[PDB]
Amino acid sequence: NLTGDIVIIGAGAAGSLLAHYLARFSNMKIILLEAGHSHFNDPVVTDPMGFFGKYNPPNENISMSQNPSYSWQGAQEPNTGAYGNRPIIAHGMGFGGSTMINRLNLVVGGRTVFDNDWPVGWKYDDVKNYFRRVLVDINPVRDNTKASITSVALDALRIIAEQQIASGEPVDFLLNKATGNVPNVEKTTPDAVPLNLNDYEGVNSVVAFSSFYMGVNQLSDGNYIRKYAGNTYLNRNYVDENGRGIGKFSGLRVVSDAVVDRIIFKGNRAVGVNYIDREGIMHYVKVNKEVVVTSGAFYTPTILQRSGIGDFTYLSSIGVKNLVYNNPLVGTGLKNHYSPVTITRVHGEPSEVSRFLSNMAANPTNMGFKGLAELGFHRLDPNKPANANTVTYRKYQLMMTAGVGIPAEQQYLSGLSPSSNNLFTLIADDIRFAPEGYIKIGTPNIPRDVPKIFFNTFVTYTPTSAPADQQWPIAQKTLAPLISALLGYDIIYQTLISMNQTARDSGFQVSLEMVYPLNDLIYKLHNGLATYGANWWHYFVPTLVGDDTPAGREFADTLSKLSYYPRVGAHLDSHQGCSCSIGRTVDSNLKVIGTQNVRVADLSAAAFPPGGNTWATASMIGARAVDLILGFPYLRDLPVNDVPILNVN
Amino acid sequence: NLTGDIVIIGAGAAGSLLAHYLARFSNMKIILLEAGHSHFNDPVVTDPMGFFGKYNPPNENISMSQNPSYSWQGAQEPNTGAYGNRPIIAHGMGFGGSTMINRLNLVVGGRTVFDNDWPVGWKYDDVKNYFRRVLVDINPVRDNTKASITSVALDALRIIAEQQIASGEPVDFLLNKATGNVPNVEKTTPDAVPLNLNDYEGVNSVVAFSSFYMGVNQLSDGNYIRKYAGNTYLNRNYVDENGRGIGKFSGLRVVSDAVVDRIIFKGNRAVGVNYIDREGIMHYVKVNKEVVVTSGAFYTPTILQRSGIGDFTYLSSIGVKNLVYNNPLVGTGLKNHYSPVTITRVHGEPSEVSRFLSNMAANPTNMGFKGLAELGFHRLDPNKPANANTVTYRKYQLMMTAGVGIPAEQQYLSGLSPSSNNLFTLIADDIRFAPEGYIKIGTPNIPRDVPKIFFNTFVTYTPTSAPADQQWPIAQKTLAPLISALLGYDIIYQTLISMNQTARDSGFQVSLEMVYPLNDLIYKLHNGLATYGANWWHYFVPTLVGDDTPAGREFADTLSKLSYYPRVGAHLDSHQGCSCSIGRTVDSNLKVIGTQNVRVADLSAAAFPPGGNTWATASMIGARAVDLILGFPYLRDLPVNDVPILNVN
Ligand SMILES: Cc1cc2nc3c(=O)[nH]c(=O)nc-3n(C[C@H](O)[C@H](O)[C@H](O)COP(=O)(O)OP(=O)(O)OC[C@H]3O[C@@H](n4cnc5c(N)ncnc54)[C@H](O)[C@@H]3O)c2cc1C
Ligand SMILES: Cc1cc2nc3c(=O)[nH]c(=O)nc-3n(C[C@H](O)[C@H](O)[C@H](O)COP(=O)(O)OP(=O)(O)OC[C@H]3O[C@@H](n4cnc5c(N)ncnc54)[C@H](O)[C@@H]3O)c2cc1C
Repeated sequence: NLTGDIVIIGAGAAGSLLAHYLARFSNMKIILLEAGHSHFNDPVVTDPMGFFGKYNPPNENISMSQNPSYSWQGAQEPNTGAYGNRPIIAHGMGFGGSTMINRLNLVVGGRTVFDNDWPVGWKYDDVKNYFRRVLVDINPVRDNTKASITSVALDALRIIAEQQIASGEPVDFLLNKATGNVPNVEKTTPDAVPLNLNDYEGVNSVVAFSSFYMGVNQLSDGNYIRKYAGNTYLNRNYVDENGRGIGKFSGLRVVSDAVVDRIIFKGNRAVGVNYIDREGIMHYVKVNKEVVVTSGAFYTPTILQRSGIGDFTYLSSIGVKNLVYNNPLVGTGLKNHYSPVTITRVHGEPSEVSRFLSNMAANPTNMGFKGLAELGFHRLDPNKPANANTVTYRKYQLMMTAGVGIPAEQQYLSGLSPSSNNLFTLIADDIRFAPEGYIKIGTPNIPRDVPKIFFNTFVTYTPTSAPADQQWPIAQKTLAPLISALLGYDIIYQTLISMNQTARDSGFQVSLEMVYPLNDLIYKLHNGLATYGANWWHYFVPTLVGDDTPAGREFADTLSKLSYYPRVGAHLDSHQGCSCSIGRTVDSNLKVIGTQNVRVADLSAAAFPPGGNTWATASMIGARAVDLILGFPYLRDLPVNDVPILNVN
Repeated sequence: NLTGDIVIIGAGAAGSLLAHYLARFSNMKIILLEAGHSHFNDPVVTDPMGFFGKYNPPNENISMSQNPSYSWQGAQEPNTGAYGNRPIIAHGMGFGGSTMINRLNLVVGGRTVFDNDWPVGWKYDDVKNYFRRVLVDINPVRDNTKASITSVALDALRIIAEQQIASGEPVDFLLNKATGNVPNVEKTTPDAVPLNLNDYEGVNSVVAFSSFYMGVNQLSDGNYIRKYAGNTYLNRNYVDENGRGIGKFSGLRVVSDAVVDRIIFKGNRAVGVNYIDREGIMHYVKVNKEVVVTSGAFYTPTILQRSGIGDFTYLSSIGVKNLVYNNPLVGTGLKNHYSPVTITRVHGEPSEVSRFLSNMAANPTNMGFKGLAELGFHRLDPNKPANANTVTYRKYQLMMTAGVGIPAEQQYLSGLSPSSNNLFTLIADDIRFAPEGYIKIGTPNIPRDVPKIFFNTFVTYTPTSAPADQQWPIAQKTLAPLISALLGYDIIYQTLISMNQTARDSGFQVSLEMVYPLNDLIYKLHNGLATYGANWWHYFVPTLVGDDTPAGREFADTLSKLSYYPRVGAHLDSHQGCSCSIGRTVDSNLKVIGTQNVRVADLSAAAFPPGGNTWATASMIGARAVDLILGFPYLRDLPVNDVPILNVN
């Protein structure tokens, strides 16, 4: 009954941008289908502080990610490395996709990752313009206030950096070789210029700064608003209430509350897509040129497999009727970030600790983030790439906030309840997280919130009856995440050690000591690390070492005991991706291998996790897909000053 | 073009029975729709020992409940009682429903529950016939191997019952009134008679027995077979591979791999239903006489709300197009069971402890359930109904099993590894669980695996500035499950203290005590119970009854500390139901209020959870529905010697 030319699945962080820009530069028809609906008039989502649970009913106070009305519930299979727990990860619904419910933080990832870990045609010098376009389209803002603790932390970081430069090691977490001998630490003078970590050139990869960039804008009244993909590209100024373009965009139509399940085929060419609406009737729309799937990391492999592309044996076993192309790589090698936490309690008298722990209240500009730096590889990490000693890589993202963020079980077990106001927290996020998994469809009837998702993070090692030299590489490969977590803990401990003297000489009379990981254990870890050198990680398996002295046995016991904290005392960030990576499921032209006219243009199609948060990356992939579909580098050569017009209502 | 007279939705524990006895006793064609498909030949479901995970790939070692191809994933919203945890409860898929993945334990429930907590027409003397029919049709078997510890436990229970009956207290857990002054404990003599707890007359309410009843059958080879509703009522004898009736059953037709979405109407009369098949197509089938929904506890209210019956405000807010009946009760009051776990350590010479703990290996006839008893209310329970001194109520279901059943986190924390061979578990089940919740849908597009499910278990009390005289009833109402759990812990403690003497007298020179609940803490709990009597539970709020007495401080501290284990060390049993009970949504005819020919025939329609495992109740309700639909008590007049024949292949 209907017809069309281009249909896009998922008005997310890339789908909305792609639809808007296809409508901008073309006369053909573009259709956008989205599972959810617009939420332009909700204080929970429109207000940035609504993410924190401000407009929630007293009997249903749950976050936006935990509402089935807002996001898909992606429960996973038990994690054998995490005591069998089943964390749930969510993808948002409606216009704007998952950007509706995020923390609104914006980063780029750096220049090294896009040059040494991506295929040709996707180096930094080809996507810097797209990064700039997206960043100036969102137009973030920085923090308003300036806490005293941030200056002390930056000074301590500068002291650590100068000590490391004086030592002269081949590679350290606080060394940047693109700037020379001078450390990349912002100065404490009131007139110090900000160290922008999303600079166009890419000089900063290991930089100590003081504020992130959030997609928040201030209105004329004086209250802040949340800016995301939906309220940037899909406002009433472009698409009306009916769901059709107005004036210049007359060729664009968007249907909301539409979920697709299957793609009609002709052997290699998609002939139509069917969707399910609120009343439950499936309609048929013709496809003339191409289709793009932008349903996210978890639901692009699912629609691909249910369409008839994937491992033939599995699809035939589960009863998939139509089979088109055979590929055992679909939905494989899923990557995600992971961030442990730590708590530090200050001592002294109430006046000084009150005047020192102030001005970190959450406001819509900092989102509770103070931020310290984005460090590199630790010197004693066994697993570094070849270019580690020559080119710096982003390994850790350091964050600090106020209060305590921990699940209540560990709060009760440790006894550090949030009643006390004399303690803060730090998060050493890991952007080089090693373990990967895969996604498989369960039943070929309807889209479902839970496919088969396997993700084993902190897996231990069992020795075999083999020579030790043949086992050590396998232990090195397997035991990477534990080493990374321990190195992050040691980094934070060194930061605290420097911060003690920095705060003592900065005019404050306080003493800072680690509390949550039982700082005596951290001290034992530091002593063992210093005494044992680079072979410290050999004591993960005491039997292979064979040492029986009390020092070695207690070091082994402490190392085993410290492995308990990252498994439960941490959080799993929702930065999943790389399920249809380039070179395995798709080529560098964003085309699936063996298909003719389908594309994937979301974070799933990425070939590697960026060195940080993953929003601008998805937006860039969408824009580059626009250029590849058109063939002309329109978005690369567009003037910077031309941006879409905001329209609140 | 496909049509039928009566359409049944959901081939669960009751739909299969209803369809079978509809085809047997009538000529009208019956159509059954099920989401899954037959698993007759799968060794994982057919072999009773396959429930424990014997036929799974080494790289996908997950149980049948956690596998999306076998069961739906019922992730619930976080509960403030369990530190915001989100346990997942699974409903089975395919022929037989959840009976495919259960432990097959069969318990009737008792007499008093069906007579005091159920309406007229659903009393015990009206459902005994159907309970007997179900038990005869399944034909369970008893245990094979006899354990020496079972006799010791039975003698200890007999001694405790003798003490309780000599004390002459008005009510206690080990007192029964259908027997008199003689304890209802099975004899320990070698020629003892089995003490059946599912007797026809229902005189058995508090019984100390030695073996449960499991739905397994021995074959000629010598191996057992899981006997559930699927192979019993829908085997190859009556329905072939193509799902058409054989002989008299020619009217019946069963379509596998069918997911129903909504029920169309004409103002007060349903006309047809639609389902999404394997090829993702919509099929419309005409309805002539009746439609019955038995989709389960979690998915009956969801389908009812998505159909057009339920709260108008919430459905209209979500976006449901059609509204029929304004019932604010659809999906209200969800009841489910609970089960804390304890661990006991046996001290002594290694040969003694090896000889004592023999013959507790799991078999396809006992499933590790040695079985102890079903107990009543504790004498110190603040909450007891009116008929406490008139009739006996069963509150607990005590069971014993070898090994340690606890999530691995607490195993690591306490150091009670399963590798040790001197520990066993005592489980104090709770069949009278107080708290309840509700079910709400999230998006009116497709039947989703995860709806909005709220269930808060262990909620604390908030003191208010007022005299405690008008505050105590509210605190008593709110603090019921904690009291029940602590009373069960005390029951297990005194059962163990009698176990010690009985084992010493029985020629076993072994000392034994509990470890996991921190035996000193439970000893302090028992001392405080004895000291304070009925005022023991007033110390959950130390502010309201503060005394500054060192004994008072110790009691308050040990009561606060003991509340952690029920929160962490327990498993939510999947006995959920009663969310669409009789008197709220349906009448005595099990007909939906405000409709004409809509009926519910599952466990969700139960007015109260039975005192035990809930497999038989669903089939009982299905048989009642058959009798109500037909109009003649055929199943009440069917001779016992008529049983359907099972077909292994
Ligand atoms: C709690 C949370 C916090 C985050 N914080 C940050 C942060 O601070 N910084 C950062 O950079 N990133 C952050 N992210 C990540 C960011 O929100 C997303 O990763 C980003 O939107 C990536 O783009 P996407 O296309 O994957 O988005 P998606 O939302 O995954 O886009 C796909 C969308 O398409 C729709 N869709 C899916 N399947 C179907 C279907 N079958 N039919 C129809 N429509 C469908 C849905 O609306 C879905 O959301 C956060 C994410 C979460 C969940
Ligand atoms: C792990 C586990 C252990 C258990 N152990 C015991 C035990 O020892 N003793 C005991 O008495 N009970 C036990 N139970 C409970 C017992 O298995 C069930 O509660 C009982 O069979 C209830 O049956 P039901 O048909 O009402 O529910 P279900 O079995 O959940 O019935 C639902 C049926 O309808 C189908 N269906 C659902 N939604 C749709 C839809 N939209 N369209 C079409 N079809 C649909 C499903 O595929 C399924 O066949 C256990 C349950 C679990 C999960």
